[PDB]
Amino acid sequence: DLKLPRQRVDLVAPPFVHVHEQATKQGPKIMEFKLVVQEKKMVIDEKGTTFQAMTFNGSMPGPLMVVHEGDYVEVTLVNPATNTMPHNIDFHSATGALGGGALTLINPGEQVVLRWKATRTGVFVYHCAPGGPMIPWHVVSGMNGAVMVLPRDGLNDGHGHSLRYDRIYYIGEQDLYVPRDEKGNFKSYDSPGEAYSDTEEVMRKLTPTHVVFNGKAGALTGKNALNANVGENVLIVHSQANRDSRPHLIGGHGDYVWETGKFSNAPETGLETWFIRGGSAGAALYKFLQPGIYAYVTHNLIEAANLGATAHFKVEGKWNDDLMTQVKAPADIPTGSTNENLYFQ
Amino acid sequence: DLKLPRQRVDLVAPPFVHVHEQATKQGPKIMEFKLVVQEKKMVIDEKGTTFQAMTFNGSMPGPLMVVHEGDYVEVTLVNPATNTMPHNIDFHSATGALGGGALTLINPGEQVVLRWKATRTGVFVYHCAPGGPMIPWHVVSGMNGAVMVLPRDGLNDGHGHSLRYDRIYYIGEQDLYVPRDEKGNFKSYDSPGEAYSDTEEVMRKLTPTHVVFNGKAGALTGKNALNANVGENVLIVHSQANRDSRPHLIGGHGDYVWETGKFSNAPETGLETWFIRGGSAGAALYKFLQPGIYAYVTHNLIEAANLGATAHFKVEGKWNDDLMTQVKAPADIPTGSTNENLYFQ
Amino acid sequence: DLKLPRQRVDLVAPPFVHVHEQATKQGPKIMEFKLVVQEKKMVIDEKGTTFQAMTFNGSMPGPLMVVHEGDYVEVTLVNPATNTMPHNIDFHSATGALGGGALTLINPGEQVVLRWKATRTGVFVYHCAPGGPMIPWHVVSGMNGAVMVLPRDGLNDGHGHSLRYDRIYYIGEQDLYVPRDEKGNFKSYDSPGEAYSDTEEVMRKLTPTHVVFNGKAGALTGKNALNANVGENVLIVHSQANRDSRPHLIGGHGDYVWETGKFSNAPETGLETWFIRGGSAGAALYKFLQPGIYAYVTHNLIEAANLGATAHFKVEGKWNDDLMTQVKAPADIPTGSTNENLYFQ
Ligand SMILES: OC[C@@H]1O[C@@](CO)(O[C@H]2O[C@H](CO)[C@@H](O)[C@H](O)[C@H]2O)[C@@H](O)C1O
Ligand SMILES: OC[C@@H]1O[C@@](CO)(O[C@H]2O[C@H](CO)[C@@H](O)[C@H](O)[C@H]2O)[C@@H](O)C1O
Ligand SMILES: OC[C@@H]1O[C@@](CO)(O[C@H]2O[C@H](CO)[C@@H](O)[C@H](O)[C@H]2O)[C@@H](O)C1O
Ligand SMILES: OC[C@H]1O[C@@](CO)(O[C@H]2O[C@H](CO)[C@@H](O)[C@H](O)[C@H]2O)[C@@H](O)[C@@H]1O
Ligand SMILES: OC[C@H]1O[C@@](CO)(O[C@H]2O[C@H](CO)[C@@H](O)[C@H](O)[C@H]2O)[C@@H](O)[C@@H]1O
Ligand SMILES: OC[C@H]1O[C@@](CO)(O[C@H]2O[C@H](CO)[C@@H](O)[C@H](O)[C@H]2O)[C@@H](O)[C@@H]1O
Ligand SMILES: OC[C@H]1O[C@H](O[C@]2(CO)O[C@H](CO)[C@H](O)[C@@H]2O)[C@@H](O)[C@@H](O)[C@@H]1O
Ligand SMILES: OC[C@H]1O[C@H](O[C@]2(CO)O[C@H](CO)[C@H](O)[C@@H]2O)[C@@H](O)[C@@H](O)[C@@H]1O
Ligand SMILES: OC[C@H]1O[C@H](O[C@]2(CO)O[C@H](CO)[C@H](O)[C@@H]2O)[C@@H](O)[C@@H](O)[C@@H]1O
Ligand SMILES: [Cu+2]
Ligand SMILES: [Cu+2]
Ligand SMILES: [Cu+2]
Ligand SMILES: [Cu+2]
Ligand SMILES: [Cu+2]
Ligand SMILES: [Cu+2]
Repeated sequence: DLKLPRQRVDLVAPPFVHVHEQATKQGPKIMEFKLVVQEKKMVIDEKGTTFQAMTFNGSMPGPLMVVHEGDYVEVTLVNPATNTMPHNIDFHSATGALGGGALTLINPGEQVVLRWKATRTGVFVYHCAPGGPMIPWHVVSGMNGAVMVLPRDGLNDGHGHSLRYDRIYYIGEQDLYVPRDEKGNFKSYDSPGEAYSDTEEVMRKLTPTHVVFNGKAGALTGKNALNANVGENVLIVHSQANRDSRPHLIGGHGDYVWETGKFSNAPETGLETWFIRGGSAGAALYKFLQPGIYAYVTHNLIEAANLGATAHFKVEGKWNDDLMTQVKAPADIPTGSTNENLYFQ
Repeated sequence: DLKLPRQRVDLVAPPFVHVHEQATKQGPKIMEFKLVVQEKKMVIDEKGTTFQAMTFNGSMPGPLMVVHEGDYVEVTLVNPATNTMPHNIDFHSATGALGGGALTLINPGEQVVLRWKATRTGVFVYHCAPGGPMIPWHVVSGMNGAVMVLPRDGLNDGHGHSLRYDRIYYIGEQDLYVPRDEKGNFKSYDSPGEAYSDTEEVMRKLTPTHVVFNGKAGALTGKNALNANVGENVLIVHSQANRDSRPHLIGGHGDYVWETGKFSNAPETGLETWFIRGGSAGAALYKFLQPGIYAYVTHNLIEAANLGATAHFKVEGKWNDDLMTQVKAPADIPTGSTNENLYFQ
Repeated sequence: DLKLPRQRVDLVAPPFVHVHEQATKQGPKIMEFKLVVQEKKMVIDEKGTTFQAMTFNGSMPGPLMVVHEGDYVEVTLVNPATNTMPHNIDFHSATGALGGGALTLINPGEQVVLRWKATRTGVFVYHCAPGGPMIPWHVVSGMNGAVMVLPRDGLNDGHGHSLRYDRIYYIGEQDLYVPRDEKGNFKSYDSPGEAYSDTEEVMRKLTPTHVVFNGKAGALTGKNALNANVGENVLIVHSQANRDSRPHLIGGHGDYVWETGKFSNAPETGLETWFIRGGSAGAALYKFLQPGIYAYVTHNLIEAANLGATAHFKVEGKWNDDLMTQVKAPADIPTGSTNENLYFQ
């Protein structure tokens, strides 16, 4: 009889995060979460390609859950009767029973309640894992998200100093494997089950057709760019449940980065690009110092520009010409430099 | 005239490890090992696909060798007359002569004796490297293993505390490149030499057809699952001589992980998934806290489930419901939750 | 009005590095550099395959720039009128305006001057990034290099001890995506623009046709091998602007390695193989202890041996038989060992 107070949590869709505290004086709680599996067709690129997705709570990625070390996490996983196949959930944050997967298999029309103790700090992947070849297929169909287990005293730099974020975003990256017809056009299917055989053939060759943030090419650009302001310290949680990624903030840095994502380790400082090993989450803090657009990418630039994996930040504030300035705008090349410039051919 | 006592070592087949000490009061020794190259056809998957393998001591991976810092490692490498081509050995643990490869080239019917000083602690790859295109081909045909050079005082956590394992397993991961015919069926060959040209064509495209532990899909499952017990601290050495991997213990963690595999560095704590850069070995300690089956995978789940790269641990002991419990078994979704659940579509 | 002394820098072609100091007593300077874009056909492999390359200063990689923390870096970027398209430059070392790219777009016949403050220590990638799909294309056509921002007191080991190199080399690794005809032969084009569509198709499948150091297979072998001597501490800077790499010095180690490349972090010690995440630079120090040839590779050995990614060091000095020796040259296998050797089949 676990005799701890209960605390409900209201999840929100990525890239935003439910309300939470960093440092807390609360004691351990039973933190109550609900995830509802949704099988649904989704648009994944700017040309309108559709996909038979499988998700937690209707999004790719599933929502970020936030708890503190020593909390107990009680998850009600629901599999609506309109879905077509069994699902479960594996928390990489949890200990035992294949992360929970061996205790959460549910058919359409069922729900189950799992409790796991948050004994390990960091950001962690969660994902569906029904068994055998269905494990990769459910994951790369969209059934993955992340959970953050904060120390009770919040984050620190590993050298005795507290670190605090003013804003948090969760960037879930998804590798997708979309069959093509003989002409090269992406194929559409009327159900996930119908897509499976052709999709497995693409999966086998290990080369995604799309690599996207928040479920679709362009999802976090334009009207949906991520907002920030000069002076704000922003935590960027990045997950990839199946395949490596190399995040980079174009025009910025990672001031403090937990590449492997685990807060019992000191973060690395001043990174250009970091590395999220497939099957994990990591996190980076950065304090914005300049206004403007920033692109946030995986720095395989082919994947970023051509397969979907670019987000934007729109940062308001005043430009700092000490950090960077255009000394001279574009102008003619002086003819007096001709010889000198021939040495650099 | 190196005047140190000699100590023979009797190698055993992976994933087990020859008898050794962690901390030792022995002084430096000439540690004597023998490796015998074996070219042999091997079954690599559950459908019975065969492969012309090339191995050290008849296994994929070659056996784990264990010594201590400051030992000298005297290796007799033997190339039986029934083999068909030259072989050698490169120790990433060693200094000079291309790791030993430039001193160990032997034809069928020859043996050679190499000695190297174990000046660097950690787990390290060893592999054949005859020269030019034969280097990748011999490696991805199976000619790679690992050596562990322990500190004399055993492992520590980088923060002044000793770490000791109760059990050790060596997981060698192998990327394989098996030609297919026009219909997609894997092709068989009567000798390694006959397989070479078609195999190089597959290698060139950098996408393995199989990714296996201990030489074959399913090798470390079923009857050959890895045994452990709740309370035991288990060291899991993982190597990959040619290609990256991202190990994960499903239902567990890496309590202490040397991702780059080198014991002069403190391990990272509490990892979900780690990263073995191709051409290296790493190691993870984990103390089992729950009984049951665990899967140990590379967390490209396509490779794990569909190309062969899953092992199992079978852990005996008592379940701990404080760490994880099924609060409610699968049940109907209440109709009273309909509206609420519509917000998660 | 930034009132600091100016210091010109004379760049040199990789793998060599312009003259510089490690520790310095100079105060902050405006360090003046010029890069001139060159579009040019280049030979990329030993069979004479040509490529429509795009470069900074005529080389792949672009030259290494070296400054100290707190310097201001004033770069004149020149786009000669004989080139065919716009170019710019993004410094991962810089803060704001997409690393400089949003302030440096120039047409053929133009030059621009950008200044950025070197507030972050480490080795960093710089690369062209005109916008959209041109970003990966310009990068994988050769438009990338690196900049090193040294602490003013030079490098240290993270444990209060200075580290100093006697020699520095910059190894830029380039993934190339060369179209083939129906027979498999590489195709030639009369301009970069003409190559683009076919090249993008290769890029999309994420598998390079070539992986090269210093712009071509064999560039840093034979007459162009890298020289060193026993006793010298050599810094090896490695960059990869678009794709992961796993450097390894065959016969050596990384004594001190900044895998993520950022000197505010302590280096790792005694690595066999390290990992350069695509979009970054890293660096390794190694003190040579044995003479001879060393190969320096990415340890995907297929890429190293078969797609171009092998360099050599030629190290002069005296062999140390204590570290490694051939105890017995190749000889017959004794018939007295037959039984014993049957246990290793
Ligand atoms: O609009 C952003 C911004 O809001 C300020 C309030 O004056 O801080 C607010 O937003 C940040 C970013 O979400 C949060 O960290 C604070 O909790 C919240 O009060 C502010 O500086 C400003 O102009
Ligand atoms: O059967 C495993 C198990 O054996 C015990 C002995 O009582 O420890 C033994 O095995 C472990 C795992 O190999 C080793 O570390 C010990 O050296 C060995 O004595 C035990 O707890 C038990 O039931
Ligand atoms: O020829 C290499 C070598 O040169 C010595 C000078 O006696 O050092 C010189 O070269 C190294 C490697 O570039 C530099 O670090 C020194 O600055 C330079 O003086 C030497 O030991 C030797 O035989
Ligand atoms: O990529 C193969 C080839 O297929 C075509 C259609 O025949 O386009 C497909 O692939 C493109 C790259 O992924 C997508 O942009 C497009 O949506 C898809 O139809 C050809 O245009 C292309 O050359
Ligand atoms: O994968 C191509 C295609 O080949 C076939 C046989 O024609 O199966 C081959 O590939 C499968 C996936 O690797 C293997 O399971 C099988 O052993 C091999 O024959 C087709 O079944 C498959 O669609
Ligand atoms: O690789 C496909 C096939 O193409 C051929 C020419 O028809 O060779 C091409 O590819 C080789 C491997 O990349 C290169 O060495 C060569 O330069 C290129 O023409 C065939 O020889 C090869 O089997
Ligand atoms: O003996 C079964 C106990 O374990 C259960 O968790 C799992 C269920 O799938 O049981 C084994 C552990 O031995 C599996 O590997 C899982 O870890 C518990 O819920 C429990 O009630 C059991 O007593
Ligand atoms: O001068 C040859 C000495 O080196 C030998 O090791 C190798 C042999 O292949 O020799 C060079 C080093 O210069 C190669 O690169 C290897 O390191 C030693 O065995 C030795 O006896 C020599 O004197
Ligand atoms: O308001 C424009 C200011 O920014 C300029 O740098 C860039 C130019 O492309 O401007 C925005 C920042 O808001 C872009 O994202 C870049 O960072 C400066 O040169 C400056 O003069 C401006 O005032
Ligand atoms: Cu599912
Ligand atoms: Cu998982
Ligand atoms: Cu061999
Ligand atoms: Cu090697
Ligand atoms: Cu350009
Ligand atoms: Cu970049």
